[PDB]
Amino acid sequence: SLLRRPGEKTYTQRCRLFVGNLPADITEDEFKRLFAKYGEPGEVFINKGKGFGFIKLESRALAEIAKAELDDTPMRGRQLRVRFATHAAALSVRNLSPYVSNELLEEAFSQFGPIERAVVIVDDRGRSTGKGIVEFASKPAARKAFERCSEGVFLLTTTPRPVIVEPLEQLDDEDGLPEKLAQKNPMYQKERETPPRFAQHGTFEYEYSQRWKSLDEMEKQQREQVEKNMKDAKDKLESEMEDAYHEHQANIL
Amino acid sequence: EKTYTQRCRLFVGNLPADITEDEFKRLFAKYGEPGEVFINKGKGFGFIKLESRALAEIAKAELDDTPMRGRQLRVRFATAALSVRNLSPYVSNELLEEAFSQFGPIERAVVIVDDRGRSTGKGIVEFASKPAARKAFERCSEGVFLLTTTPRPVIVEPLEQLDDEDGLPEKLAQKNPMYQKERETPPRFAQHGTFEYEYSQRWKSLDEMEKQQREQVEKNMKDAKDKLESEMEDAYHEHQANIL
Ligand SMILES: [Zn+2]
Ligand SMILES: [Zn+2]
Repeated sequence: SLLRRPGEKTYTQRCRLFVGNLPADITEDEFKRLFAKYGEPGEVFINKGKGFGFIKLESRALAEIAKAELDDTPMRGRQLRVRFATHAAALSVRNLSPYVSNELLEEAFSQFGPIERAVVIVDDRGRSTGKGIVEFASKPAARKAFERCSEGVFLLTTTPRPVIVEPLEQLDDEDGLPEKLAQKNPMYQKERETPPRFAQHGTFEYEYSQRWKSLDEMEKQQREQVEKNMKDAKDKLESEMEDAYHEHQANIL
Repeated sequence: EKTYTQRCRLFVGNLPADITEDEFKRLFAKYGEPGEVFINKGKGFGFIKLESRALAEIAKAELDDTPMRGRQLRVRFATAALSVRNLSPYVSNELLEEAFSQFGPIERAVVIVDDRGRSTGKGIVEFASKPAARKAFERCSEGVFLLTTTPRPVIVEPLEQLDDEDGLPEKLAQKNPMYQKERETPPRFAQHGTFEYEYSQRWKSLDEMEKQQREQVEKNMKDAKDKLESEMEDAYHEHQANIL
């Protein structure tokens, strides 16, 4: 129903909402009427047996409004839980040149299948982190990109930097671990009997904790030394391979 | 929940050159009583706090990329947060908030969980200000901060703020000589027996070795950390235990 199309691509997986705690006797019509305010519905999936469903709306904006408006609202004695659906066809990409843009990444990955979005993750100064996200329309397109970039060498720019493609890690930093669930542990009462505190010089917990911190600091130093050791190995490889291939030199063979 | 917090604060860019404060407030009148408003006329952007997170989310979704006297507005949540790790599975969002509240007002505290709702042992604590966040960071770095009876020192680090929404648009890329050199060759799968393939395949082997070595460091130090409890229980003595 939107007069101006929000963009080139609509009803993407970033426009998909998860709705939990539906009533036992939900119907598709009732489910669609819940979202009627937010334009023409796209794909609808309802698990009537398990009390949840999915809907795609036309735009990310409409999904954000629906979530904000419908989350924690009553339906026949149940508070609806509305969340953005976790993306089923998303990949992490890393080892990106700093001169790879969102559009280059999308253009590149579009060869694997229809692509919804690609983004280069930037730091607080707008500089590339060398990492990105690619969101495909279909799981098979994501699987082909994952398999082909794993087996082969996919290059986006002049500098030979193979794109490293991994499953996108999707952890929950919205709901987290509420005290309602934590309390179900037997030893919870015993763990909370001592309040948050600074440990004091001379106590067992202070001495244990300072030694633990010293091992953690040693682990940090060793992990940094490994990165430095492997950077030197990668720079030595580059120099040896340039020489093997006579990169700065004409040679018939 | 608290009202008009830092998580209710919106950035609005691409304001008209002759924007007025009242014109700016009328933009957000739909969303009830405005909180603190500030306009940087210098650069054509403004900030407004709305009553709740839900209202700020709706305003951002309804006003972003809408026209205002010539240009399309850019509406973002305005961006004081700390990473926390070595959390025990007993730590809830509410315990994290209660514990870190002594350093200053908390915007959000959450324990990061997996899709089965199990603690990852990591969390995020967002304060209303960078000073309160620096204080909490300095105190927990220097000192031993404990949340529960079983001693596990909370390991606190500034959370680096990353952008996965706007990212790096082609229009904002600097077209300097490194851009020109990099863009000269297009996206491709390299061919066996070329320098770019053979080097890249050896690079991947080294990158895999680096991951395995990092994992071995983590496993060697996990063994050391686990042994420490028993070693400490055996070796601990009070300061007055052996005095002449
Ligand atoms: Zn002492
Ligand atoms: Zn080969």
